[PDB]
Amino acid sequence: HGYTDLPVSRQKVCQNGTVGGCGAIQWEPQSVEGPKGFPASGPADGTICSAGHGSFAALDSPKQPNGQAWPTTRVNGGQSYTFRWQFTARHATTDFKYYVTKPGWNQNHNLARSDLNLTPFFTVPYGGKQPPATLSHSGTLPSGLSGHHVILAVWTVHDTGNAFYACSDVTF
Amino acid sequence: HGYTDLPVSRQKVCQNGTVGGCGAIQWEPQSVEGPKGFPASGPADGTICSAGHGSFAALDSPKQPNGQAWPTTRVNGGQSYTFRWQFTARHATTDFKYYVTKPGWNQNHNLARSDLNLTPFFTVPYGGKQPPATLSHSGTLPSGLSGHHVILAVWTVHDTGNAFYACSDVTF
Ligand SMILES: [Cu+2]
Ligand SMILES: [Cu+2]
Ligand SMILES: [Cu+2]
Repeated sequence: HGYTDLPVSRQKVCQNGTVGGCGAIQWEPQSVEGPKGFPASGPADGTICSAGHGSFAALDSPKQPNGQAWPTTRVNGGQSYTFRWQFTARHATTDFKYYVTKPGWNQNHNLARSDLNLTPFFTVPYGGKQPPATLSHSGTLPSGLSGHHVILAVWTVHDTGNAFYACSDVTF
Repeated sequence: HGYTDLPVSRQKVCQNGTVGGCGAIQWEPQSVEGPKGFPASGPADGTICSAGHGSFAALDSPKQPNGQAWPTTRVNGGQSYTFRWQFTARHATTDFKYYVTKPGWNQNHNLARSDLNLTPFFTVPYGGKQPPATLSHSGTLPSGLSGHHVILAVWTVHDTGNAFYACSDVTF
């Protein structure tokens, strides 16, 4: 159980007071768990950011619950960046993978595989080890992007069929 | 790292003073480690009880180093028995399997697959968990046997290619 707080994920902006109206997620931003094996398996298109949980469907919407744009973290393409997770349960881990949207992605529907560059821009094989409660690691942000984009962080848990999914809105 | 002390294994009778002349094993009865996947893979025939270690070859001999019979533990066929391991390192574990020799096995050469009933008489799937430093579990001894037999205990370590092998001489 955990989420990304750098770049801050939708579940965390719902918990932290930045976005109102998100429903159940606001009490448990750590809980966005779904099947592993993205993109071949894992949550269905349009339910990626909620990991398939109907109770967390606000996270999949292209807008925050009030219809305004999601808040974004400003980032610089091609620059190193600290990606950070906060965990409430530090499970043995297979890997962390980070994906970005493609130029021209559909910003007006729920995020889907067709919006994403499905080769991760940053991968951390983790060898079955247990992360610290706050894990910070450096990766290089993708180049060639401008404007609103989504970074999808996927944490795959060792000796399970599960992964945690965290969509973060960024501006390149 | 570990060995069986019930029924007492060859490496432990070498360490405990019961059998002299065994070489390096007497200082490290916990160390009889070889490839997993017995019987299809694992130590070669004639090196099973040493797990393939030339330095522990005394364990594979049909006699103790002085040429006398190995000491044996008297057991009753068809009766429940406490099998016990002592560990010096409590690794995450896949399983424990226990095998017995067949009637008419070749008592005059180094133990081989052809001497063994290769369906274990007792198996403990362990789910990747770490055993306690002393693990005792109950299994039913095979029936239909008399005289000198060998019980082979195999401890397979999770997320490795390795297992620990321990041959014990018994009398049915
Ligand atoms: Cu968890
Ligand atoms: Cu494991
Ligand atoms: Cu060990």
